[PDB]
Amino acid sequence: YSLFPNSPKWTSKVVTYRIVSYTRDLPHITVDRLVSKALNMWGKEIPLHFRKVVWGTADIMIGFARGAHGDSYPFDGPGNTLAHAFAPGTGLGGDAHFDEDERWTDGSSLGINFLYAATHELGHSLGMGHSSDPNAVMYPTYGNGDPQNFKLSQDDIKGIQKLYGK
Ligand SMILES: CC(C)C[C@H](CC(=O)O)C(=O)N[C@H]1Cc2cn(c3ccccc23)CCCCCCNC1=O
Ligand SMILES: [Ca+2]
Ligand SMILES: [Ca+2]
Ligand SMILES: [Zn+2]
Ligand SMILES: [Zn+2]
Repeated sequence: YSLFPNSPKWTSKVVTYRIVSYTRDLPHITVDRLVSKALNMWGKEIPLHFRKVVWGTADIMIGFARGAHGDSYPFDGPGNTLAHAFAPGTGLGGDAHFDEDERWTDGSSLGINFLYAATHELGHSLGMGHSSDPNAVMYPTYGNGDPQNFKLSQDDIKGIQKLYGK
C-alpha cells in the first residue's frame, strides 16, 4: 500500500458524505446502498464512522460527471479513466467523481462495477494511495481479480489501519 504525500487523513471520529448527483444507469437507491456498502468495507477496519447528509457541505462529496465539471480533471468519455477522488482535506479534498460516460452496473449486467469502483475511490477519499499488489483493491487498474467477488486485501487493510489505527 502507499499513502498520499504527508499522510493526510480525516482528523475526526465521524466523516460526513453527500451524494450530490446520480448516474442514469442505476436506480438511485442502488447507488446509495452501494456507496454505503463501499464506505463500510473500509469502515469495518478502523475507528471512523460515516454519516450521510442530503444538503449543504459534507467532508466527502460524491457525484457523477461527463467531461469538464469544474475541478480541472475533465473526464474523457467511455473507458480510460473511470473515476477520480482526492486526498482528505477541505474543498475538493475527499471528493469522489465518477465518469458518467461509463456504463455503470451493480454486477448484474456488462459494464463497470460501481461497488468495486466506489471502494477504490473512497479508499482515496480516506487517504489511500495506490498499491503495487495486483490483487489489492487500491491497485491502479480495473479488472485484475473479479469485480463481482472481492474484498479488501491484507495490503489494503494494512494501509488503512496504518492511517487510522485498528
Ligand atoms: C481502478 C479504477 C476503478 C479507477 C482508476 C482511477 C483511479 O485510480 O482512481 C481507473 O480508472 N483506472 C484506469 C487505468 C487505465 C488503464 N488503461 C488506461 C488507459 C488510459 C487511461 C487510464 C487507464 C488501459 C485501458 C483500460 C481502460 C479502462 C479501465 N481503466 C482503468 O483501470
Ligand atoms: Ca470535500
Ligand atoms: Ca472515462
Ligand atoms: Zn472531477
Ligand atoms: Zn486510484
